[PDB]
Amino acid sequence: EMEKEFEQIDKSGSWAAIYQDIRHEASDFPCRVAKLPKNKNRNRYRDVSPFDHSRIKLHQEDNDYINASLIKMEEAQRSYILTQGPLPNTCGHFWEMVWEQKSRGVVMLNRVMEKGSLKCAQYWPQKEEKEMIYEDTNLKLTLISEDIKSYYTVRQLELENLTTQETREILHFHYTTWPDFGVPESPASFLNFLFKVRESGSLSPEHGPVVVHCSAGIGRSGTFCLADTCLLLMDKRKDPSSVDIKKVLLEMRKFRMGLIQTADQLRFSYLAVIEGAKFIM
Ligand SMILES: [Mg+2]
Repeated sequence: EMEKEFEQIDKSGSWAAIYQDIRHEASDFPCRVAKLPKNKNRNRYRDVSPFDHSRIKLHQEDNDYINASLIKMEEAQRSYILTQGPLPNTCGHFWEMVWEQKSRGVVMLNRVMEKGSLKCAQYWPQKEEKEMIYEDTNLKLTLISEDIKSYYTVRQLELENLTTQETREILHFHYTTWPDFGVPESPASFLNFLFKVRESGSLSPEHGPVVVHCSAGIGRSGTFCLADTCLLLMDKRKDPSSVDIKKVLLEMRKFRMGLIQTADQLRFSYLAVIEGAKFIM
């Protein structure tokens, strides 16, 4: 199965129809806090907000808002934090979240600049000797090492909480080759990226949830966790053909709006899972 559906939707050409049905059935929940006037500058897009019920709260109060959601997958025993690309004014808040939630990894699925426009602040240091200090949230960030490969980069970062003096090692997994328009033609490198993040331990229960983002934190970000979770379920269940990707997507959409932004992203999600399932045997 799944193959059968993918093949049928392809030859019938009904990806938009299938995808619009998902948007129709998707959950709606309030975003009261996001839409507060004081949080205008904390949101990259006006149509992408975290639900109040699943929003991640910062502890350093006065303002606890950040555009990020906890996607908690019960059956798969997997949690993710999906968030927007940090803004110039929210880089401190982002590393505060990473700290307070005890995350081990940050997964980044966008370039800083795409289509001639800045889609993300430069929130991590690029030279070892030029560390970053975030004074508002009181954190120091140092680049420890960098490993540039053809489809992705991995960085070891050191996050220091300056008020306690504790330090943590954070792994930055940066997927660099997602095309400016649409989706990749083969999911091979995206899957190799997924398995590389898995292999680090960054998705395991011992740590806080992985922090995942693209620009809006719903498109490519949603593709990443949808594929991961579907692939887990196929390992866990008796009869792995019971895994319905649309149902899993609707479950994730209970926790964050607009996950999977296009019908090509849906098609690609299917494609990744199918091929990813064939690798694990
Ligand atoms: Mg150097």
